[PDB]
Amino acid sequence: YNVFPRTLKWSKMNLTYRIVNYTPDMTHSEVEKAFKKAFKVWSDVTPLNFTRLHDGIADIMISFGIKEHGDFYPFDGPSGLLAHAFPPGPNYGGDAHFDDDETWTSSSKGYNLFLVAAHEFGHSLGLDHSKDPGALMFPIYTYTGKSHFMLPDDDVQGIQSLYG
Ligand SMILES: Cc1cc(-c2ncn(C[C@H]3CC[C@H](C(=O)O)CC3)n2)cc(C(=O)NCc2ccc(F)cc2)n1
Ligand SMILES: [Ca+2]
Ligand SMILES: [Ca+2]
Ligand SMILES: [Ca+2]
Ligand SMILES: [Zn+2]
Ligand SMILES: [Zn+2]
Repeated sequence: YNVFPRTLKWSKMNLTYRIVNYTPDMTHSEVEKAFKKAFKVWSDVTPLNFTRLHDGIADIMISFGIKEHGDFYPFDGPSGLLAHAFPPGPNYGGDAHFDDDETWTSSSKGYNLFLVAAHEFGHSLGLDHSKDPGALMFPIYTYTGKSHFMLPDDDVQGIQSLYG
């Protein structure tokens, strides 16, 4: 017989993702680069690896949508809800949805896709929101004045509690 694990996390270290569609705001290449950077955030702090697929069913299915887009978490136009992701599991588990009513960028203007993706992929891996206002996993997007992205201890401790 078998039983479910209590804590939601991936039991395999080699995970796949697929970009199902693309925002108009950035080139295919720029969108791909943002998501790869966002996954490297987590692979640098865990034994996890991420591989992009060009078709078929991946562990993490990434898509852009607006308002109602096929789940219980409709988007709300510009600002407010930027994105959401499902915790580890089969079916929709891991999937990440991005609101295409946002202005997506690779800069400090609008909403930085890499930064939002890095946060949402945290959710894809099993993290909940942080109560720490400086954490990656704090719920409210807060672009800081730092030159480079650095993962805070809060988020590192959270992800380590799941993946070691
Ligand atoms: C650890 C952390 C860092 C930053 C932040 N803001 C500017 N930076 C500098 C980076 C420079 C290189 C940029 C580059 O590589 O282009 C990406 C940003 N880092 C912002 C947040 C943050 O806003 N956290 C909460 C949050 C994030 C996303 C989200 F959707 C909802 C909440 N968290
Ligand atoms: Ca999935
Ligand atoms: Ca929104
Ligand atoms: Ca848009
Ligand atoms: Zn959704
Ligand atoms: Zn979140």
